[PDB]
Order: sequence, then structure tokens, then C-alpha cells
Amino acid sequence: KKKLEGKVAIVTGGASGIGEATARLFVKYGARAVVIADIQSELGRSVAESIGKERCSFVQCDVADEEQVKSMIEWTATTYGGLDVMFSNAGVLNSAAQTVKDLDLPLFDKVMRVNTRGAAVCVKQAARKMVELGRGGSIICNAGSSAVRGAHGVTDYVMSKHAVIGLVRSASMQLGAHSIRVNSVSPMAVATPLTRNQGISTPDDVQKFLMPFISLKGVPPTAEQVAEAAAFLGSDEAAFVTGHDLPVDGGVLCMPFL
Amino acid sequence: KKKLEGKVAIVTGGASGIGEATARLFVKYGARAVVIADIQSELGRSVAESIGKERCSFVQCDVADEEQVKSMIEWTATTYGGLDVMFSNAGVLNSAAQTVKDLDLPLFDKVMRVNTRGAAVCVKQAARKMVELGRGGSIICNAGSSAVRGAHGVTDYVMSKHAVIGLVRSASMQLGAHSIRVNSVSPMAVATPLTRNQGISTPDDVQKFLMPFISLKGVPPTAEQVAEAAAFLGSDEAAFVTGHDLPVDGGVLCMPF
Amino acid sequence: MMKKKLEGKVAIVTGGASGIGEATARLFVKYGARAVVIADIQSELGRSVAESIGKERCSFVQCDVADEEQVKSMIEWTATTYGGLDVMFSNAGVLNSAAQTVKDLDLPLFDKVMRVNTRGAAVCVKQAARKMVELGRGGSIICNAGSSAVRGAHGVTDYVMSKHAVIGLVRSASMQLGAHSIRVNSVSPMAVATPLTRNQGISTPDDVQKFLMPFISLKGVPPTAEQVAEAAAFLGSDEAAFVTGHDLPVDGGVLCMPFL
Amino acid sequence: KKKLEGKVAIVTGGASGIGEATARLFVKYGARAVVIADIQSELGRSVAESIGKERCSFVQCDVADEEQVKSMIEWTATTYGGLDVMFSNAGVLNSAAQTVKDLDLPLFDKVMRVNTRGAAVCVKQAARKMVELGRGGSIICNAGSSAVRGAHGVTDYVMSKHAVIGLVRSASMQLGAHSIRVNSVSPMAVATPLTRNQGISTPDDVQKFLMPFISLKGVPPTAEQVAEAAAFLGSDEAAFVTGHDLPVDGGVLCMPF
Ligand SMILES: NC(=O)c1ccc[n+]([C@@H]2O[C@H](COP(=O)([O-])OP(=O)(O)OC[C@H]3O[C@@H](n4cnc5c(N)ncnc54)[C@H](O)[C@@H]3O)[C@@H](O)[C@H]2O)c1
Ligand SMILES: NC(=O)c1ccc[n+]([C@@H]2O[C@H](COP(=O)([O-])OP(=O)(O)OC[C@H]3O[C@@H](n4cnc5c(N)ncnc54)[C@H](O)[C@@H]3O)[C@@H](O)[C@H]2O)c1
Ligand SMILES: NC(=O)c1ccc[n+]([C@@H]2O[C@H](COP(=O)([O-])OP(=O)(O)OC[C@H]3O[C@@H](n4cnc5c(N)ncnc54)[C@H](O)[C@@H]3O)[C@@H](O)[C@H]2O)c1
Ligand SMILES: NC(=O)c1ccc[n+]([C@@H]2O[C@H](COP(=O)([O-])OP(=O)(O)OC[C@H]3O[C@@H](n4cnc5c(N)ncnc54)[C@H](O)[C@@H]3O)[C@@H](O)[C@H]2O)c1
Ligand SMILES: [Cl-]
Ligand SMILES: [Cl-]
Ligand SMILES: [Cl-]
Ligand SMILES: [Cl-]
Repeated sequence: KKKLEGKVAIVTGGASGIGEATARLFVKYGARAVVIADIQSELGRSVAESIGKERCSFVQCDVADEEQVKSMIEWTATTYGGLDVMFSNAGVLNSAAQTVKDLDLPLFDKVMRVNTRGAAVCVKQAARKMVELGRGGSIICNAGSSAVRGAHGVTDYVMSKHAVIGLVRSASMQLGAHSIRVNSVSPMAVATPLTRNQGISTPDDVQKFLMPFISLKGVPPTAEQVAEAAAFLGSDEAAFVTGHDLPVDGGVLCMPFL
Repeated sequence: KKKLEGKVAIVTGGASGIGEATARLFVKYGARAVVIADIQSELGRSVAESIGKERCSFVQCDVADEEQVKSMIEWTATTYGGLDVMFSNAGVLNSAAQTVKDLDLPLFDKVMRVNTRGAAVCVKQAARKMVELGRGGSIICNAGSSAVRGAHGVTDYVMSKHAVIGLVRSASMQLGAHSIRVNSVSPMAVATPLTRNQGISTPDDVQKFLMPFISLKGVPPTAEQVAEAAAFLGSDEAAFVTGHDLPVDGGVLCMPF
Repeated sequence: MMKKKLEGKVAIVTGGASGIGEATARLFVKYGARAVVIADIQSELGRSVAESIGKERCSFVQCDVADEEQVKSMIEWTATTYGGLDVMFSNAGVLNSAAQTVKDLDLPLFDKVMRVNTRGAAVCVKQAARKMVELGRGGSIICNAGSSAVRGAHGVTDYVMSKHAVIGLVRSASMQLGAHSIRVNSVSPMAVATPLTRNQGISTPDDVQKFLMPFISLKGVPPTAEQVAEAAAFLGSDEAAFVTGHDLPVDGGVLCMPFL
Repeated sequence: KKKLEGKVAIVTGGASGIGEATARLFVKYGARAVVIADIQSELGRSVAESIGKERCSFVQCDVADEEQVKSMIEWTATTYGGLDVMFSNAGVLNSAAQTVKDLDLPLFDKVMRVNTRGAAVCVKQAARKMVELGRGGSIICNAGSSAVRGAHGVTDYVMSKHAVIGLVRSASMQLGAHSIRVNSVSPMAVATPLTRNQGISTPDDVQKFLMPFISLKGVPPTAEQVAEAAAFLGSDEAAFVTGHDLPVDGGVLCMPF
């Protein structure tokens, strides 16, 4: 029996990177369907077609827009007959250094909108639908190693990921009465279009810039490792796990220097 | 020698509550000038007058407005010839329950703006001035017990205070090269106009609703206790303390239901 | 059939004669483990559990986890008999029946708890690490901590100290052994009624509901030993290939530890 | 009024290093008396004489021996009329690397005995006397930066300091009903005879081997900084602070390799 057999999932930010890998893995693990919610429509549609349109749909959705998220969740539940897992994974990272001394406030606003407002909207709207359906559920936010430690730059992003932890803890306490679990996964070293904003483009960039700060050697980091943690948390394998951040980061000593 | 002798401080949100108590205590501990930065102008002027105009000045300032904060810091440093302590203390708490299932998003936006954008602005702008002056400095944010734990409501506020911790940690790492310390204080049980938004108006409300969740008994909680922690962190008593959250909360078991 | 997420792995479960350890040994075999060695001081019970799992895939070895020579011998036997050592679940523990408040702390009873729960952990992590480094195939070491590993309690002070010490061991070992592709993590239960929890009045699932569940957020999901076993199997497997230095709580979201 | 005016303190491990500095500072801050409880008798007597025999006494005491600790506390209370602050500061660090792969178990036992058994004994016995006297009190353990993070060696020591945090958290919850506070201080970079066991003897050693891992620059680390944090926690400045670890470590990025 596959661990997500028959389950309906949403993956926000599923057009690329960790979200795409997670959508793919959820289908491999028996999901009835995965809805990819993203702003990249051509790319999202192509990912859905690649996974297979009988088990994956793309919906255009800005996670920070509550009406768009509500509409996307309603469509998901009506189309596929439920909503068992929400993976609130969409995020952004600025290319500017974002040290606190030279913090660009408009760029801070952009990061906080997607990474904190989007998380709050997705957790709220998933929770409402899960409470309505009465079948419990599993809500997962994609935080990051910077959710529990400071960094030498990317200060807005660090603040946003700490805020996600606060959301997860609070939501877990508030929604547990309805058998809804809320957790986060925290990656670090997966090269994606997002990490390219801070110069991490290739597996070699990961080795040169990130791995000196990571304990676990001989295990190259991948998007699929993060997807595995999300699938564990989304499944009944984690039936009694809530309020928790699960890092998939090789043991981060401290965040890399600038 | 008094622990803040000769120091110049800014207290944002200093017109009321913990900020007012902290401005008062900083002067008692020898601060040469304390600037109260607040949006309550009438009240802030009256508080500065009560503390004494020779030691305390009021500047109208929305902490989330970077130009206003920059102007207020420039005025402080030009008028008094320094800036040793920034206490970024302003905050807001909505009267709505703010459960995540029924979260009011515009009210979330307000809380995040004051409590996270205001913190970021004040830390940035204080840091710039402290780096320019070359004398080190101490920056303190007012977080709260909800900065390190979840709550059963006030979800926006919890998120905002967690974000403050991330700011403090990051800023401490980035500004330590210039001998600038960054820390937070985390209160819980002081009845103020802010806490009135969630039904905590009197010391008796604190006893009935909050104290069951607090370990330390027989010590009534006060604004002055929080001010003492801020004065410790602002002073050379804490010369090698940075990146830290200092809770003044009697040992919180969990947030109230 | 389940996913054979532990296909071919050789595991040791200390404290595997009972409770969470027994459930974990059983689940590891269900998930395709080559073998599980149950290392325990309860010989009659341990032998019976091994026979119940199946002697072709499970062996019992008499072993006091705080005795370094016994642990070393048990690991050597495991590796020689089954050709490897891929997972160590350092799960043995003890809990006193005495309240163990700090004001009335019984020091000899503190010593007993610290011996099994901290010395035993250190011995098992050391000796598993040595064998894993020797074999050159990486590995996964898991300690059974508890919800009290990351928070204070109103009694059981020795036990709380012991579980905090386990977290320090896990963090340190993860940092030191990562160079050899060895992962070190903990699982932290709370609400499984076992002979150990009976020492503090938690004997039945109803005791769990009455005394523990008021302090736990997640409702409608009765707590079981098997839930903890699932977390250990996740951490022991390649599903957690890049997870190290971490405590994974299986506790329904603990608000705070229950009052005395 | 000085912050420890009239208070009676015990500093375990007060014959050397941070404990000595803390005993000295407590007297400077007005303590009625400080009892140095240590196993190094000649050294402890020399420290007490230097601080001043009218305000400081030495008592021979192995912190892991419950009868000796009880006797020392009884002597303190009989001699000086109370017990307001217990600083459970004694600790040891092996010279061996103590990696987990090559952990020496008898040396692990030594570290765990002083650093965990001694902490438990001192917190228990101070708590008993404080409950008896009915005046509240402040109990402080000396933990360390390794109390909240892993290290690349000294594994026994890391375990011991994590256990201290568990003790402090638990004791704070259990003793708050009697207005007794329990906290820790966590140093990192004070060169002492203890740190000499891992090659840290001089200010230059600190700069070369420890400071790369510490955010705060331009502020040389000292024993007196740790003493200041202990004095804050021991005093009414921290009247509503309990269950907390207060790091005096310049912001530790991670433990040194
Ligand atoms: N890659 C890493 O190592 C790493 C480390 C820490 C955290 N994360 C987090 O992982 C998550 C996924 O990022 P990734 O690295 O896979 O990057 P990615 O660029 O591959 O994917 C991010 C996706 O989010 C989408 N997105 C952005 N704004 C959106 C909005 N308003 N509404 C809907 N979708 C939106 C993008 O269009 C994109 O498809 C992010 O939350 C990121 O912060 C990643
Ligand atoms: N009272 C408590 O027990 C408690 C607990 C946890 C955290 N806090 C925090 O303590 C801090 C001080 O609050 P308080 O309880 O003393 O309440 P308070 O109402 O007495 O003071 C808050 C002050 O902040 C000011 N302020 C609000 N928005 C502002 C803005 N945009 N710019 C400048 N000033 C602004 C208000 O005008 C007011 O004078 C807040 O950050 C609050 O979140 C308090
Ligand atoms: N049950 C829970 O809810 C819970 C909560 C928190 C932590 N834990 C931890 O889970 C672990 C397993 O305990 P359990 O609850 O399954 O109890 P259990 O009594 O079912 O099993 C404990 C086993 O450990 C063995 N053991 C004790 N001392 C030993 C030694 N010196 N050498 C070898 N084996 C020894 C016992 O003989 C027994 O078989 C323990 O570490 C415990 O502290 C359990
Ligand atoms: N120096 C640092 O930077 C540092 C860092 C982290 C933690 N610490 C902690 O600070 C505390 C003080 O250490 P220090 O560096 O000042 O060391 P130190 O060696 O100068 O002082 C330790 C004192 O404890 C005493 N002591 C040892 N065993 C004892 C026992 N059984 N009973 C009574 N007294 C005993 C010693 O005789 C000595 O006088 C220790 O707990 C240590 O672990 C220090
Ligand atoms: Cl990150
Ligand atoms: Cl709060
Ligand atoms: Cl527990
Ligand atoms: Cl240390």
C-alpha cells in the first residue's frame, strides 16, 4: 500500500524545484490527484502534462491573494472529492544581499508578501476546507534552515521563515481539535531558480558555497529528499506528528558567510 | 556609576506602557537623553515633559516609515551628539481573535507592518548611525513570550514576534563586526493599552487569565521589570551578550487558551 | 505488502523486548530489514519477542546498554552474523516510580536513570559509530529521547536531565560522524502506555486519555507504539537520507508537560 | 542601592576563574557575604582572603557529595543568616578529545558527576534551604554555549551542559510556587584553568581559536562579563526572570572545529 494512496494534494509553487519534485513524488506514492498552484502558467501546465493530466491539474494562483487561493482550493475539492494534504511551498528570494544595515525595504515587502502572507492565506484556506470536510488533514509549509537561525544576509528571507515557524506552531495548536496536523519542512542545499538569486545554480555551487557549513558528507543534496520528507508528513506514517519543523539540510552548522 | 550614565537612547513606542517605563528607568539610570519616538504625539509630549525636558524629547514617528525613522535618528544623533541604545519597542495587537481559520488578512497586514517592518526599519537605521559613529552600540527589540511558542489565537502577532527573533539573530551576526549588540526582551504579563485589545486591562485580569500559565508566583508582574531587562541589555553589564532573547515572563508553561 | 523502505538493512534495537522497541523491531522486519538484533536485559521476554518476529530475521542478545564491553560484544556479533550494521536504535530507558522533584530528589535514583539513559546512549552511539566507520557504508543512529528532552517537567527531574543529555549527544554525534555519511537523530515519544510509563501511573490507553491528552494538541488520533516505530523507520531509511542532527517528536504537539 | 545589597550568596567552584570573578563582583555589588564552596582548599582560602574575610569565607565542598553540600549550606545559613543566591558554577572539562567514536567512558563519568550530579545536588539543597526560609531566592547554574548546540568533541561535556538546561527548566517550574527563580548563564570564551584543558590559556589563544566562531568583535571576553550576568540574575533586576539560559558568549555561530 503506497503511503499517499487515494489522497488529494495541493502543492503551491509546484511548477519548479522542490514543489515540482514533490508533486511528482506524491503521484508516485499513489495520490488520487495533485493540484499545482503557481503563477508560472506555461511552466505549471507543462509540469502537469508531464505528470499526467488524469492525476495532476494546474491552477493559476498567486498564494498571497486570498480569493485566488480560496477559488483554487474549492476547485480542487469539487474536482477531486477532497483535500487531504496542502503543501504551502511557494517562496521568493531577492538577488540583493539584504543585509540589515543596507536592507531594501521594498524588496523586504516582496519577500514578506509571498513567504508570510502566502503561508498564512494557504494555511487558513486549507484549514477551512479541511474543517468543512471532517476528515482531518495534513498541512505542510516549506520553511528553510534560516527559519531557526540567523544569517549574514537575506535578512528579509530569514524573518519570513521564522514567521512561518510561528504560523506552524500556532496552527498546530488551533487545528489539532479537528485532527488536522500542521508541520514544516526546511531545506537548505537544493539548487533551483530561487537559489540562483543568491548564486547557487549548479550542484558544484552547492558543494563550494554551502557544503562547508553542512555536517553530512557523501550524500549529494536533492529536491527529491525534501519531497520525501513532505510525503512522510503528508501521510499516515506521521499520524501523530504536529507542530514540528523537519529539516532536510544535512545538519547545518551555521548559515554561510557573505 | 549608574549603568546608563551619559548614554543617548531612543525608545520607540515610548508614550505608554513598557516603553514609557523604560524611558523613565533609563533616565533614572543616568541616560543623558532619551528620545521617545511614537505615533501618540499628544501623549508622548506629555510623557517627555513629565520625565523632564532636559533629559527627554518626543519625536513623532511611525516606525514602519523609513524616512520618518531616518529623520528621527538623524535628529537624535545631531541634537545629542551620539546614539548608544535603540529600544525598538513599538507594537500593535488587534482586538479580533485572529485564529488562523478565521484570520482577518488586512489586520494581519497591520500587525506585520508595525511589528516586523517597524523592527527591520529601526534596526537598519540605528545600525547605520551606530556604524557611522564608531562607538559600538546596543539595539534591543521588544518581542514577547509568543516569539518562541505558538498560541491559540493572535496568529498574526505570533508570526510577527517570531520574525523579530530572526531579525535579532541575523542583525547580531552582521553587526558584531562593528561591536554592535542586538538582542530582544520578551514580556508577557504587563497590563497596557495594547493588552487591553485581548481583554487584559488590569493586574487582576493578569492574575485570572495569564498567571495560571506562569510558573513564578508571589512576584506581581510590572512594566518596570521589563525596563530592568532592557537597561541591563542596553548597558555594559551586557557587554558580551548578543543575539539573545531575554524573557521577562515568569516562566511561561504555554500560551493561554 | 508495505513499501520495503528498510530492505536489506541490519538493525539493532536496544530495549527491544518491550514497548516501543518491540514495536520498532517488528516494523523494521515488516519493512524488509535483513535482520533485527534485540539487545535487552530481559532475557526470557527478549527471546520470546525474537521468536515471535521470526528467528531467521531476529535474534536476541543479552546486553546491558550501560556496560561498554557487553555492547561492543553484541555489535561485533551482529556485524559478524548478519554482515553489517546499518541502523542502531538506542531505545533502552528507565523511569523511576518516585516523583523525583528537585526539592526532594533521590540522588541514588537519579544515578540509576542517568546510567541507563545517558551512559547507555553514549555507549551505544560510540560503539555503533565505530562499527559503521569500520564498514564504510554510512549508517543511521537513532536515540529514543522524549517530549521532556526539550522542555522542563514538574517532576521526573532526573529523567528530564537524561533526555536533554541525549539531545546533546545526538547533535554532537551528527556533527562528528557526518564526514563518514553516518546520520544521527532522535525520536521523541510522549503518550504510549508501556511498562516504563506505568512507573508514573500511565498503564492503559484510558490513563493516556485522562492524564496526558489534556496537554496534547492533536485530537482524534489515539497514540500508539507503532507511530513511534514509523518515525524510527523513516529516520533509519533512505527516505531521510539528508536528515541528521534532528529530534523528531511523535507526541501530538505537547503544550507543556503534565502537572503532578 | 547596589543590586545585591545585604544578600548571602554561595558560589560553587569559586576558587578560580568565573566563580572567583563572580564572588568578587557580588561583594562589590553589596552582598553581605559570599561563601566559596570548592575542593581546592588552599586556593579557595587565598581567594576569600583577597576578597576580604569580613565578606567572604571558604568552605571545603565536593558539589557531587550531597552530605558535603548540605553541610556547607547549613554552615552558610548559620554563619550569615540566610541564603539568597546559589551560583552552582563548579565544572570540569577533560583534556582528552572526547569524540563520540573514541569516547573514554570513565572520563565521561567524571564530567557527568561534577557537571550534572553536582548541579542536581546544589539546586536541590539550595532549594530546600530557600523553601525553609520563606524569602524566595535565585538559583543560577553555569551551563555554557555547548548547552544548546552540538560540538565536534568534548561530547561528555556537551551532554552534561544540555542536562543542566533540563534541570534549570524543571526546577524553575517546580520552585516558582515559592518565589524561587532558577536560571543559567552560558559562557564560551573566558580563558581559565578549565579551558587550558582544551588548549585555551591566553588572550591570543582566545582570539585565534575561539573568536572566529563568535559574532561580536572589539570586545575582549572576560570572566567579569559572566559575573555581571550572574549578578543581574541573582538580583531583583531579574525579579520576574526564570527558566532561562542567559548566554554571555558574543553570539556563537557554531562550536569550534
Ligand atoms: N532550494 C533550497 O535549497 C531551499 C532552501 C530553503 C528554503 N527553500 C524554500 O523552498 C520553497 C520552494 O522553492 P524552490 O527552491 O523549489 O524554488 P523554485 O524557484 O524552483 O520554485 C519556487 C516556485 O514558487 C512559485 N511562486 C513564487 N511566488 C509565487 C506566488 N505569489 N504564488 C504562487 N507561486 C509562487 C514560483 O513561480 C516557483 O514555481 C520556497 O518556499 C523556498 O523559500 C528552498
Ligand atoms: N504588555 C505585555 O505584557 C507585552 C507582552 C508581550 C509583548 N509586548 C510588547 O511590548 C511592546 C510595547 O507594548 P505595550 O504592552 O507597552 O503597549 P502600549 O500600548 O502601552 O505601548 C505601545 C506603544 O507603541 C506605539 N505604536 C504603535 N504603533 C506604532 C508605530 N507605527 N510607530 C510608533 N509607535 C507605535 C503606541 O502608540 C504605544 O504608545 C510591544 O511591542 C508589544 O508587542 C508586551
Ligand atoms: N512510552 C512513552 O510514551 C515514552 C515517552 C517518552 C520517552 N520514552 C522512551 O522510550 C524508550 C522505550 O521505552 P518504552 O516506553 O517502550 O518502555 P518499555 O518498558 O516497554 O521498554 C523499555 C525497555 O528497555 C529495557 N532496558 C532497561 N534498562 C536497560 C539496560 N540497562 N540495557 C538494556 N535494556 C534495558 C527494558 O528491559 C525494556 O525492555 C525509553 O528510552 C523511554 O525513556 C517513551
Ligand atoms: N571558561 C569558559 O569559557 C566556560 C565556557 C563554558 C562553560 N563554562 C563553565 O563555567 C564554569 C566555571 O568554569 P571556569 O572556566 O571558571 O573553570 P575553573 O577551572 O577556573 O573553575 C572551576 C572551579 O570548579 C571547582 N570544582 C571542580 N570540581 C569540583 C567539585 N567536585 N566540587 C567543587 N568544586 C569543584 C574547581 O576546583 C575550580 O575552582 C564551569 O561549570 C564550566 O563548565 C566555562
Ligand atoms: Cl535557508
Ligand atoms: Cl506574548
Ligand atoms: Cl517524555
Ligand atoms: Cl561551552
